[PDB]
This record gives sequence, structure tokens and C-alpha cells, in this order.
Amino acid sequence: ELPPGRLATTEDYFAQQAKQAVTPDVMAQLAYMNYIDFISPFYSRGCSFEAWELKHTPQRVIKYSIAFYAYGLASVALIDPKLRALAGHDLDIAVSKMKCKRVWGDWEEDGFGTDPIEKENIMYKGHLNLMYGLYQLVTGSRRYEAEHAHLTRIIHDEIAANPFAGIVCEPDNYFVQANSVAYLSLWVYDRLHGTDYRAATRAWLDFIQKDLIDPERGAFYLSYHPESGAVKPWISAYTTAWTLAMVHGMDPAFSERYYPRFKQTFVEVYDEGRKARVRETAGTDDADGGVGLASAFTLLLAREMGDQQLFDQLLNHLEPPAKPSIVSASLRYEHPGSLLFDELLFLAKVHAGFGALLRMPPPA
Amino acid sequence: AMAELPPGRLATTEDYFAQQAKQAVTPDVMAQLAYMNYIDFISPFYSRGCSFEAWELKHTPQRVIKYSIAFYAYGLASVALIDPKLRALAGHDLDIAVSKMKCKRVWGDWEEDGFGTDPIEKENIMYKGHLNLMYGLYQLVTGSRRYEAEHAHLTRIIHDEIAANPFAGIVCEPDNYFVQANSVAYLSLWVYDRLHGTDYRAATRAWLDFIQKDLIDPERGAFYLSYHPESGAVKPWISAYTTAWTLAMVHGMDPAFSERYYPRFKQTFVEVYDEGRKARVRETAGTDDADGGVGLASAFTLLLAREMGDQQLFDQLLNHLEPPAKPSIVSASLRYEHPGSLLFDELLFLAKVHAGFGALLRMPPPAA
Amino acid sequence: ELPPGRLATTEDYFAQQAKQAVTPDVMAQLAYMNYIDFISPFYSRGCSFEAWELKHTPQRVIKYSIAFYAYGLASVALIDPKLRALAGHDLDIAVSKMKCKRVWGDWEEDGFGTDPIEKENIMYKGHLNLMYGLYQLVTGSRRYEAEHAHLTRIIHDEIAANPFAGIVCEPDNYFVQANSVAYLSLWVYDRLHGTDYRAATRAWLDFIQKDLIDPERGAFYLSYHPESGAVKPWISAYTTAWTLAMVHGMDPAFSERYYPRFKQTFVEVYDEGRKARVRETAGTDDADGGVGLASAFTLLLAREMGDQQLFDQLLNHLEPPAKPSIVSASLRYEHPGSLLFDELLFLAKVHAGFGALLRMPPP
Amino acid sequence: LPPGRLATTEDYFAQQAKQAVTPDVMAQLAYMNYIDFISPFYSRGCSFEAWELKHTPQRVIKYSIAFYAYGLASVALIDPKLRALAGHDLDIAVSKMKCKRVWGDWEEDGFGTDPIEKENIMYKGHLNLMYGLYQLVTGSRRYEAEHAHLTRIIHDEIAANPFAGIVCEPDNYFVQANSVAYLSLWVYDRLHGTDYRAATRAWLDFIQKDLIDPERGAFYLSYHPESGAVKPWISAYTTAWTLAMVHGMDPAFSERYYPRFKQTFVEVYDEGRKARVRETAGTDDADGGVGLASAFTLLLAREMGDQQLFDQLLNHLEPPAKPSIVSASLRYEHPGSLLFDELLFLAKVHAGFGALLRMPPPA
Amino acid sequence: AELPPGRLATTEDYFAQQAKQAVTPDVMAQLAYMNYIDFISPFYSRGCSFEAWELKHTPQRVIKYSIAFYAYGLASVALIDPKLRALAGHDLDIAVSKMKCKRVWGDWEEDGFGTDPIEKENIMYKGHLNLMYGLYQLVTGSRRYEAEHAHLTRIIHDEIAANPFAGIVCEPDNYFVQANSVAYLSLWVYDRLHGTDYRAATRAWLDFIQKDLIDPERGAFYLSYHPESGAVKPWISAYTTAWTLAMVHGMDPAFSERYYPRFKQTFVEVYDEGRKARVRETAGTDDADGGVGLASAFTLLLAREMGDQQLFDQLLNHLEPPAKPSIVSASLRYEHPGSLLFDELLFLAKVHAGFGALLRMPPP
Repeated sequence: ELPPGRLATTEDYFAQQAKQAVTPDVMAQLAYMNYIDFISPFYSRGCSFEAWELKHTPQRVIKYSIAFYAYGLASVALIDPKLRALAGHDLDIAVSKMKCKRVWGDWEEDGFGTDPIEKENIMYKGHLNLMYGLYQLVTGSRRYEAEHAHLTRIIHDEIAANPFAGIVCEPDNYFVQANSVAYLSLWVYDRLHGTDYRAATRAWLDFIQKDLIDPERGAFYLSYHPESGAVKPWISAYTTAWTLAMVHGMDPAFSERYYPRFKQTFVEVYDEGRKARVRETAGTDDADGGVGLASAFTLLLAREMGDQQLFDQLLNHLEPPAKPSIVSASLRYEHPGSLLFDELLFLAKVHAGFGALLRMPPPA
Repeated sequence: AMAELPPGRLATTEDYFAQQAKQAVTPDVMAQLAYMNYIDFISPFYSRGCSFEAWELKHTPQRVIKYSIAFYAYGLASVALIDPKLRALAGHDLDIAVSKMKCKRVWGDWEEDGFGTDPIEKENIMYKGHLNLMYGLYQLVTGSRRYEAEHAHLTRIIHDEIAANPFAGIVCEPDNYFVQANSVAYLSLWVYDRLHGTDYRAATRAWLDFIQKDLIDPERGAFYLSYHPESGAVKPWISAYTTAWTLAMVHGMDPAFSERYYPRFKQTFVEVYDEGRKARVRETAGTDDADGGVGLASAFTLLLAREMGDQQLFDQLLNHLEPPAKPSIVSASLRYEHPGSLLFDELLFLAKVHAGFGALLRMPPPAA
Repeated sequence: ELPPGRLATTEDYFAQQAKQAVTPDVMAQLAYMNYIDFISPFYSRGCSFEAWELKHTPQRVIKYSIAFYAYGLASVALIDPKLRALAGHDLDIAVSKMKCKRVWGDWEEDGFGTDPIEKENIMYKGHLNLMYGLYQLVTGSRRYEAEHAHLTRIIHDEIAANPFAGIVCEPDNYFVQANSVAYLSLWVYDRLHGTDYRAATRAWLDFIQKDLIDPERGAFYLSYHPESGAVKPWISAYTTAWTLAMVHGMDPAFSERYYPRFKQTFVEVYDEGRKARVRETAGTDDADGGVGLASAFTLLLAREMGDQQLFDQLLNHLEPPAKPSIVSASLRYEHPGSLLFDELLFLAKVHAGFGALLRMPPP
Repeated sequence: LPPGRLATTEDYFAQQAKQAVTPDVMAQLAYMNYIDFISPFYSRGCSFEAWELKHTPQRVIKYSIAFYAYGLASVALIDPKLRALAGHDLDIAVSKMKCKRVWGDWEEDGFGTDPIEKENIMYKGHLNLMYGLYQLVTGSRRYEAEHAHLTRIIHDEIAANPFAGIVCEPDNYFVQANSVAYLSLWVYDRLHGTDYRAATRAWLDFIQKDLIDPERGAFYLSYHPESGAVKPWISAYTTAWTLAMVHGMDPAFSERYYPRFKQTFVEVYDEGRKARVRETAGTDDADGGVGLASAFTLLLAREMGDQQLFDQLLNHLEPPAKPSIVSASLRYEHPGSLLFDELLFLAKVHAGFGALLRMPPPA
Repeated sequence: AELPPGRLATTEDYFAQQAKQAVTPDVMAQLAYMNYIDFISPFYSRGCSFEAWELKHTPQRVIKYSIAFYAYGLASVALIDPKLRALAGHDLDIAVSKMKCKRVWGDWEEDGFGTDPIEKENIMYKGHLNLMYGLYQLVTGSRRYEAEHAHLTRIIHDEIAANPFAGIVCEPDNYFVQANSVAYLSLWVYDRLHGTDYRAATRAWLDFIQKDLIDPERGAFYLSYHPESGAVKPWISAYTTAWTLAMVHGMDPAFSERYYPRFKQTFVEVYDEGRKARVRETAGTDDADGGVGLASAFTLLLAREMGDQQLFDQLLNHLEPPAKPSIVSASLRYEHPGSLLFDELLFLAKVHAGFGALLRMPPP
């Protein structure tokens, strides 16, 4: 029923919404996130990052950690209405910390500018914009509404000005997965305000199927560089898994077309069908190369696509070697196997689908 | 059992509970006062200056220094009641405690976290609640008006913030409300009223009604971890160290409140073990693990057992906490080889001397 | 025939341009250079040097690392038209990083000035000027054309003002290899613009064949110091190998004359003809003394001169002990034997010749 | 000599009669003076390498300089041929004592930017005694204006206070720090024919109330005038230092308490050969607290003329510290306390604080 | 002549270099260490870069001595081999440039003595700088530093004229005979270049240092003099005496010839059946090379200055073999240098032509 190192069944994770209750291990993760003074990640809105120092999070990855926690908390709010207020509180803290210079300051240290939202920098500010929207869908609070409208207009105006569809992270550095976050943030703003910023999405989905995708492999190239026209000629599994998951919330048929191809290209089923692991690129047998996140993002994609078999296989690969334990009702891993480990396992366990988040029942 | 001395214990529970009646501290309490006061530069109460070598040597985290100073101060106030011959020394140490508490090393996390340059103007009640209680206890012990103008100013900030808030009490930064931090601030208003004949303590009844209605699970006798008034969230876990601290301070203001919940608190959290000889405290529900979270459930429950007059539980807890830390006396000064938690020597000192918060509130004026 | 411990045969490297495809290990090197967020050397145009921190590159060597990667990327553009846009993008990043104060700021820290291009400093600004030109040959982009024109004129004007042929790196410190880069940059500017800045080259080639070369040994002296007149009395293999490789792009006959003499002076064939290693100076049997780059620059010169036998012998010496491996389609060395290791083995495996780069067809 | 003793007690006590320091005292002066840059008395500049090498804590440097200075003043009385050297070293001691490395804890702790304006009597009492001893040894008026200014600050602060003496900070009064300040007034009066010392009788009357246990011959650790507190532990090092300096001003005072002090704190052991000093009551442990009870008792035994206890204490202190003489300079491999070489030097030479007050004028 | 165990070349070979007009191969390998490798060789650049000294762990306060002793050796290379004179001049230009950098003189300001290291006092620094200016111009004929040389020579002349004792202090109350020896020799060199008579002050100084500063029977100087107190530190010093007698031999040969045999009896220990020698730093000890640890190395320079081939051989047999020299790629390294300034002082003693020969160097 449960192999060593698994805490709950795949059936149990997929049934949380129908039961209106998170699993006990998800509650223990929420306790890790919230319980201990000063050192839990969601203790305070202040510019303190002790939880991330303790996990040895690299500075450039903090912005991804906060965002992926926020996306998981939005699904907790949909699963269990009794945890919606807590999830809203944690989302307020997530937005507050995301705005701290420890999180965005690499933009200035690299020489690109003193203001991280004014131009470009869509990985940072796409996540921030999606977070502002999810906070307001969950709580009904207008605390960040003026900032949200301002950043949504920046994103709209940059897309409208560019001859390619979307926005760069820096001059000649375009990433499809960073764009996927920014476009989903426009769908959320439209849900809140009755606007049509999402009308830009069709041009983007047409553009990314042109030279940014390998159609036979169902896989995006690593990056695009508009000034040279270059596409870096390696396909990327973690890039593809993230992008197809977010796109499925905006154009389900797009992701349904490429998902089986993606699986054939990258996913290695092993141990008699019990486990799976994901190769990061073509022309290798090695799993989880590059940034080391192909299997963890494919676990999120399997959840988004409703693929219980692949979800179970990947969590059987990822969770047992990391040695979970529950101490004083809080979850810890002795041997996290990647960056963003507890963040991505939490998000995949609770994820209700990006379309379900867009359609979240309005706040009491 | 209260007159037995287990291995790793320095004085009996009977001896600690008899100190006020005998008008003398135990020898190990005196040896703790020697640790606190004796060696130049490195003892914690050597000087009023902004020097923290004693805390560097113990590896105290910056955010915990304010609690270390405050818990030492609360124990020093009880030393003043136990032995009139030590009351002047306790007053001198309280002056140093207040002076160090005002140093930016102690409060400066407020500014580093981005909340402001002034740690008392608004919010921040754990820091400024302890500072306000310290100002009051210093003046009750000494009769000195050295800090009276600052005490009046901070008492009025606290009074005005309570009056302005729609919930009863003050936050620790927007949407972060802690019952234990508020308990300190309310007790500080009782002390100001004792010194000045005022009625700032009239706010207390609305606060006790609010925390009993909304923030306690009355059947378990246990408070929830925290309240977040903007979102309305209550973090849905009960906390033993939060509850032990809050019930101990509340017992000084409304004894009946803490007497109602104390037996239920013990059933919820306290594990008696070793054939009744020892006890250890679980931090939350749904676990068998002792002293999770911040690791202070047993140490705060030792203070609560002293406040409630529960000699049996005090003995059990001290039998769990003290022997593994390996106390000894060297050159008439107390040392521990293996302190078991943050705030270890501070909380064991406080629990060994504690006269009760009601007795501190009523401290008779000093001899001329 | 694949020699032990090698990734590809010498025949395979020399056939890349005819096959219009890089070898799989060259592609794996391009993956190392480009793939991983933040830590790959060609991730961003920003002033971030994590890739160089992870390799323990000394500050003073970063400028050479960037330039030698750039020179290899220009040959990738000629080998495979389908990788020309990638090579162009990487060259844009290389120019951007080369202008960062982390790269040039030793000039100011040493006390020489706040502006690294206005005078002297030809190793830095010679490489930057060659990189501006190669970027524009590969891409057709005029992004850096005004900066290129400005720096080409500074180089022209300094050559015209000096009584010796060329430019110093600081007062009394003249290096033939740094001048070779600067002169090659004038040939590239002339290819792009139809100018005649290269007309200064003949006076320079005449000058360096006086007190700066031992013509019998085919070897340059370490350095010249025009204020004292001093020539440092040691011959240098890495100085000679670099200089003869770049000179072969401007005056092939010069390098054809000295190359066999250079090999007799410095090159030790060993292991029954299978391997070779290069002595850095005369009067020693030790290989790869000094900066430790004689064998690696001789690998580049063997490629420039079309010498497949010596190329094979040197790569059999250099590559196996460094323990290459390919993980997730990206190349790593466990034990690089020198500074600039992956840069110089990359450049020598792809190098099409400096004259072929000069004559690169438009995009 | 028993292992780790360098000279007999008879030899130390006979130095003034022989007009010569012992060879180990000369080897200590060589440690103090010989090696460029790293000897403590090499230069008058604000360099503290000797103290960095001994790991002296910042707050202890002011005591180290002062105790060296007090030993140098006795060297000047022992051997007229070393009086000029002792004066030169005293000039450097005063110069270094004024450096912010030495006094700057006053500002870092938040008490003020001026270390002499008010309070801070441990620092400025030692500085004022040093100014006086420098002028007694040399006849130089180099520091006379500064000496007059600081003497007047001390006189005016004593006159303003309702308790007898001066605090180190508000509510922190130390009898041993006051003993230094009062002795500095006796030295100023010897030099100038003034009567600043008239304050001494009120101070000796005051410290024999709540600050001393007369039956034990022991001072309490500290007094806190704002609260009235006297810390309730007696202190051996505090008592030994205070009785030694007081014996120079009121010999009868120290003679009254010295036998009681010895009964309270001194343990003779090893068949009468050794002695060691407990720091407080209610312990069998020697040298607790700051770890200086035995070393200050060695100074007190010298001041009181107690050759037996001096020998017993030096037999305890010196051998385990493993002295040796290398190139005519004294080193200790295992100093047992802070201020170790300073206090053993001072006790070996000390002529008595009254003898320093009566020092004949220079030749 | 037989090569003693562990030596690179015979004493006969070092003493024959000037007559043969060629340096020995190990001296050439030392010049290669000094000049060959980019960035890390000490004489690579005129810039304020000290990597060579960082690699040897040279203390900051000793850098000024390292540069000066290299410079004095280079001046003798110029006399030994006309073909190396231009190289020696180039290296001397770099030596002067580096000597002027704040890393070299800045202890003067850090210790609190002033912002200008030449205006007054500080004769060890500025005496060496002044001698280096002169030797640079004798070797090259270059007037690059002539204005600075004239300025510093006048400062030294004016300070000697103002003082009631003969010479200049390092700091107030600290007078060192060896530091003064350098400053006086610098006046002889300025006079050789300019036909002036700044050297006229030398006789008063030689008279002065033969009073309380010398033990005439032992042929040994006291460690230091302190004019404000009148103190003379009561220990005689071998390294002080060896350096002073070497430089004085270039100005008053008879002075050093008088005291040299006495100095040897006082301090020099011959051992190993006459094969080796080592030098005691002070009286009243059997220990060799106490204090700063340079008595044997400075006595090797003095043996060379005085033409004493037997003592030179004995001292080099003591100093060089245990330091484990080797030649790698034609460049000299020591595995175990025995003291500060080790490769500098062995280089200088191996080439030294005599301070009188340097003073009278024939033109380029």
C-alpha cells in the first residue's frame, strides 16, 4: 500500500479536494512553513531569510522558492476552506518577502538597473504579478491592488511593444517558462477586474510553436535570443514541464498535444513500472542533469495533467531517498535531492490545477 | 520526594520553595548570582554599557538577547523579595538590565527587518512589553525615578495602542498577534498602576474575555500558536510554551483564570515518566515528542509550576531538565556543561527564585 | 584509430569544416558554455563571473579566458552554419563581459589609470578590438561598430606615434604576442570597412625580426623594454607559439619559415612517437614551465599550421590525464592541467585558421 | 635551582643592594626592547604587534602597559646604568597608553568620545601614575601640561563626589582602580610640592566601612553608589593589588590586614615549597575569576618584604610556564594567566611603591 | 675547486664573475625567478602589485627591505655583465616604482607618524629609496627620477645639518646606525652623479658612531640610540654591525678593516671541522641567528664586501643546503628558506661587487 519513505498514497493526494482536507503530511509541511519563531519561512513579513539560510538556498533561487510556496498555498485555500485564512496570511507574507532587495537585488548587482520591475526581468516580476493576483483571489484584500495594476500595465505594454511575442529576462535572453508565468498573471488579473489583458495569449502560443519547440519531441529549446535570432540548440525537460503545466491552465489542448511526446522524449520508467526519473536533455541517459529539477517539475506536470500513474512513479523516485520524518508534527527531509525540494513536493501534492485556481469561488 | 536530592540536582525542591520563608537564597542561586556578577568584562551584569560578551560566549542568537535580559530581570525582582540583604544588588543588576535592553544590539532586528527606526513607536510588543515591565520592576525594587519619564511615555504608548485597536491588545508587526507577548504588556500596566495610583490595568478584563472566547481551546486549557487579525487567521496548532508563559503571567492579574485551565493544560501536554520521578512537556498536539518547536515547553512549564505552587510538577520537570546539563560549582560560581535549550540558565534561575507575579506586583517599598 | 583516453580522433577534428558539423565532444563543450542557469559562462551579458569563480580563474586571466572562448566561437560559426546564430549570441555576451570592471580593473588597481583603452594596455584592448571585429563578421550586427571604430583609431594613432613598431602593455613593457592580437584586429577592421589600417603590419614584422627573435631557433625573447632598450634574455615557447599562430593569418610565409625551427628548439616527442610535450625555455629539460601554457599554445599553432601529427601527439599528452567525462551531454575535466585548459583545448579542436576567420563569408 | 626557576629569591631581593638586575630580569628587558617591530617597546607609534602575538584581549592592554611601566620605574632605582633605558621605555609606554586601541572600549561601550573627561578611573588613574613616574625617572617635562590637566580632573572629581573616590562608570566603583588614582596624587605632590594627597585620609576611612571585611582582611568585589550595593563576594586579586598600592601611602593600613588576608586566601602546599591563592571564599579552587590572585599576591609579598611567601608563590607560578632564555631574551612556553610576563617582571624588580615616591633625582 | 655538498656553485666561481664578465648559472636562474612569469614574478611590472611578496609571505614592514636588497644586487649584475646592464636597469626602474607605492611605506601613516613618508625622520625607508634613485641613474644614465633624487637628497642633507647628534632618526628617540649607513652612502652616490659635496657630513658621522654606539674591542655596535633620553640599548647586535660595516667599507675602508676581525671573534661560530659557520646575534648567548634572524645572512654580505672567501664559503655552506635549492625550467626556488629576506640576501651576496665599486660604476 505504502512503500518505505512514502507518507500518503497517490489516491489520497488526488482526493484531498473531494474530502475538503489536506493529508497529514501536507499539514506537517504547513507546520514546518509556519510554526517556529524567527526560523520558519512564513513567520514574518519582514526582510528576514533565516529559513532559506538554514536550507543553503542560493540567493538567485529565493524568488523561485517563495513563488512555488505561494502557488501551493493558493491550492490549500481551495482544498480546505478552514485553512483559507491561514493560506491568505502566508500569501501576504510571500508577497512582502518577494519585494525585499535580498530577493531581487541580483538584478542591480549584475548591472541591469536599480528597479527590478521597470523593464525586462520577467522571471522575477512575472512571479510577483501572479502572486499579487493569487493573494487577492484567495483573500479579497485590495492591499496590493495599486501595485498589481501598475505591474500588469508594465507587462501589457512590453508585450505590445515587442516584435516577438512576450518579454525577455535580459537583452537577447528569452525563456518560455518565465513568459508562461507572466501570461498566466494576465488571466488572473482579468478574473479579478473583468479586463482582457489575456487577449495577447493566442499570439504567444502561436509564436512558441514556431522555432522554440521541437514538435516530434514535444519539448522546448532552452532559450531564445531575439537580437541574434538564436535558439540554444538543446531541448530542456524542466523548461518543458513547467511551461506545459502553466499553459494547460490557459489552453488545455496545447499541453494535451505535446504531453505524450514529452513523456516519450524524457521520462525513464524503471523498477518494473514502480518508479520514474526524468532526463534533462536529449542525447544522454543521465537523469536530472543541468539545474537538477526535471523530475520535480514533471511531478507538477503529472499532477496538472491528472496522470496518477506517472505522479506515483516520480514520487516513489523522489521522496524515499530524501528520508522524510515527522518530528513534533512538522515535516523535514534529511537528504533533499535538489534545490527547491520541499517547495516542489508540497506544490505537486496539493496542486488543484492552474485552471481551477483561475476559477477559485470568491472570499467570504 | 520534595526533600530528596537526585544526582545532577544542587538543592531540593523543598529548599527552593522555602527561600522566602527562610529569607535566604539557596547556595546554587547565590552561585548563579556570582556567574551573573563576578568576572570583569565577561559577566552579563558587569556594566551598563552596550557590551554583550557574556551572550557572545553562550552563543545567544541576536533575536533572543531581549528575552535573556528580561527573564534575568524577572528573577532578580524575586531575589529582592527573598533576601533584603541582596535587594540593593538586585536593584543594581536591574539598572544594568534596563540599560542593556535599550542598546541597538538588542532591538535592532526591528530596523534590519525593515519595520522602522524606532522600536517603541508602534507594534513590537514583545520587545517593548518586556522593556515596560522592566522599567516598573526596577522602580519597585529600588525606589529610583531614573527611568520614570521613559516609563510614563512607554506606558502611554501601550495604553493608546490598546485603545485604538479593534481586537484586544497589540501586534508584533501587521497581522502577527501573540498572546504571551500581550500578557507581558498587560502585567506592565498593573506595575505602573502600583507605582502611580492609576487604572491603566482596567483594559485587562476586555483582553481576558477576548483571549478566552477566541484564542484558547477551553477543554484542552491551551492557546493557539498565534492570531493574525487582518486575515482573521488563527494558526491551527496549540502551543505548550505559549500557554505555560501566558497562564503564569495571567495568574498574577486574574488567578482564577489560570486556576481554571492549569489542570487541563497538564493533561494536554505534560508527560510524567520514570515512575513519577520526572516529567517532560510536548510542545503541540498530535505528537509524542517533547520540547519541539522553540524547545522551551518544559522550561516555561517549570516557571508555571512555581507560579501555581505545584511542588510535585516542579520537582519532576527539574529532574528532567537539570541533571543532563551537568551543573557544578567552580570558585563559588555555577556552570552547566550541556545547557539543553536556549535561555537555559535564565529560565532555571527564574523558576528557582520566582515569588509569583502577584507578589512582585505588590512588592513593599525598600528600607531607607 | 582513437588513441587511448581521447574523445575523438585528430582526423575527426580536422574534418569538422568539410562535414559542416562539430564533433560530439565539441558540442558537449558548447553545452558546458551555455546550458545551466546563472553558472554557465555564457548565460548572461551581465557582470556576473560565477563560471570563473567555480574554476578558480585568477582575476588577471579572465580577459584571456573570454578572448580564447571568443576565438573558438568564431570557428564554430564557420564549421556549422546551423550554429552561427548561437556563436553570434555567445560573442555578444563575450564582448559585454569583456567590458566589465571585474575583467579590466587590474589596470586601475595597479595605479595605471581609470580608463583601460585610452593608452597602452594592448593585451586587454587588442583582444577586445579583435572580438568586436569577429562579432561583426559572424553576425553582421553594427551593435559595437562605433566602439570598434574608436578603439581601432586609438590603436592606429598609438602605433603612428611610437618610435618602435607597436604598443606597450605599461612603460618599458612590450610583448610580441599582445601586439600580434592588436595587428590582427586591424586586418579584421579592414575586411569589414575597406580601410588600410593593416598597412602598419610590414614595419612591425620587420621590427620583431631584429632583437626580439632568435632566427636560428625560431623563438621570440620573453619581452622588450623600449625605455631601457632591454630584451629579456630568455626565449619563450608559449610566447612564440601564440605569436606565430596569429602572424600566420597576416603573413603565412613568416610562420612557415620559423615553425620547423621552433619545433626543434622546444618540442619533445616521447612514448615511441605517440605523445609530445613542450619546454617553455632553453637550458632545461622540464616541460611547461613558466605560465604552464607552452604545450596548449603549441596545440593551437599545430592546428593553424595544419600539422596533424604534432596536434595528435600534444592532445595525447594533454587530454587523457585531465580525465574528461560527459554528464547530461556536457563536457567536464576532473584534473585540468593548466590555467585556460578547457578554453585552449576547445579553441584548438575547432580552429579554422586566423586567415579563414578574416575571410569569413557574410551571414 | 629547582626546574623552571631562573634565580633565587635572595638574588631578586638583593638587586638594589648590588645595583644590578639579575640575568633573567635583563633577558625580560631584552624581550621588551630587542626585536624590530614586534617587541612591545620598539616604537612610540600606535602599533600593538607584541600584544597581538600574546593574544592580549583589547580590554587588558591598558593594564599590560601600566604594569610594565611600574616595573620599569623599579629598574631605574635598582641600576643607575639602566635608568636612561627605563626612561626611554616609559616615554613609549605613555605614548602607547594614549592610542585609541588602548582606551577605545570607552567609546565602543557608549560612554563617550573622551576617555579622561569623567569617570573611567582605571584607564586614567594608570595614565596619571605613568605620567608621574616617567617624570620622576627622567626629569623630562614632555608630558607636564597633560599631567597637570589630568591631576586637576581627578582632584575636582573626588571633591564633587559624596563617596570618597571616582567610579569606572555610573554605580561601578572599584577600590583597586581608586588605589592607582590616589597614588598618582602622591607622585604629583612629590614633583610639584602640592597637597593633592590630602584627600587620601577620607578615602582610607571610607574603604574600611562597607568595602572591607576587617576580620578576613579582604575587600568586597565592587561598590555601586547609586543603589548603595556592595557585591557580596570577597576578592583576593582585588585585595592584593589594593593593599600593595595602599602600603606606599599608609603602611599601617596594609600591615593591619595582610596577615588576615593570608589566612583567608593563601594555601601553602608541597611540603612548604609552594603556595597558591584562592580568589574568593567558599572554594578550594586556586586562581578562579580573572585568574590573577596568585600573581597579584606575588606583588603584595614583594611590597610587604615577605620573602618566604614570594618564594612559595614563584615556585607555583614560574615552573609550569616553562621559562627559557634564547639569544639572551626570556620566553615562557605556557603562561598560566593574562598579564603573566608583566606581573612576574614587576614582582621580581619591585622596590616598593613608597621607594618609587622617594626616588632620588636623575644624574 | 671542489663543490661542497648541497651547493650550486663554488665560492671561487662567485668571486670570479666580474673577471669572467658572466654571472653563474644559478645567479641567472635567480634573475629568471625575478623576471620570467607574468604577474607573479617580483619584477614583472612597475604597478603597485605585490603578488610575488604575498606568495613568499613577506610581512608588510619588510617589503621595503626586500625591494632595496634586490636593487643593490641588480646594481652589481650591471657591473658583472655588460650584456645584462639594460635588464638590470629595467629591473631597477621597477624597483624604484614599487618602492614608492603606499603598500611599501604606509606603515608610517598607519602607526600615526604622518601622511608623508619622506618629509622628516623615517630614514630606513627614505635612505634606501635615495640610494636606489642613485644606483638606477648610475646603471642607466636615465634622468627619470633625477628631480625626486635631488629633492630627497636635500631633505636628508638639511635634516643632518639641523640635528645635534650626527645623522637622522627613524622615529623620534629611535636612532639606528645601519639605517644611517644607507642614507650616508646615498649622498656619496648623488655626489658621483652631480659633482657635489653632500658626502662631507660623513666624517662627523663616523666620529659620532665610534663613541657610545660602538664597543671598540668587540668591533660591535649597540642595537640603537635614543637621543631625547640619551639611552643606548645595552645589547650589541651582529646583524646591525654586519650591515653597517659593509656599507661603511664603501665610504671609509680603513674603518671596516679595523673592526672586521674583532666582529668575527665576537659573533662567528666555526663548526663542522672548519667547513661551516653561523653567527650569534648578541653577546652572552650560544644561540645563532636570534632576534630578527639575519646575522648569518648579513655576515655573508659583509664577507663578500671584505673579500673574505673562507668565511663566505663557511656561511654559504651553513645557509644554502638546508634551504633545498632547485632549478626548475631554468628558474631558482628554495623549498625551505631559513629566514626573512632569504633569496634577496643570498642573491646580493653572490653578486656583490663592493659598495665602493658601485659608487665608481663606469658609465653606460
